[PDB]
Amino acid sequence: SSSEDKITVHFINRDGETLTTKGKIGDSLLDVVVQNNLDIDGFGACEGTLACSTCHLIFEQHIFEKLEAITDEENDMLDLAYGLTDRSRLGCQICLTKAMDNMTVRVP
Ligand code: FES
Repeated sequence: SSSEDKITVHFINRDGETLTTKGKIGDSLLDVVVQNNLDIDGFGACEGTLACSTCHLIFEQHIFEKLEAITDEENDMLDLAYGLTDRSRLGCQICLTKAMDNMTVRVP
């Protein structure tokens, strides 16, 4: 008698594993991971304020193209990203969307 929302998010460890964490259209990257005890030692640190450059993640196909755009500043911080794929960018921002229902990501 109020409301309820929660999506599913998957994170492929840099080792090749796969973590499962449910977000919630409106949440905020990092928080979810941090909420999962961040099982990806290396993820963002600065909270996503652009002062760590230890973030950057890979988005699932058809997902990255859905994700919102980014500025030039963040674009720079998205450079540090390793093996910048065709769907890799700096995360720890924006909020989950219905287009993220079971969104899979990878940790390069
Ligand atoms: S969390 Fe430090 S820039 Fe993304």
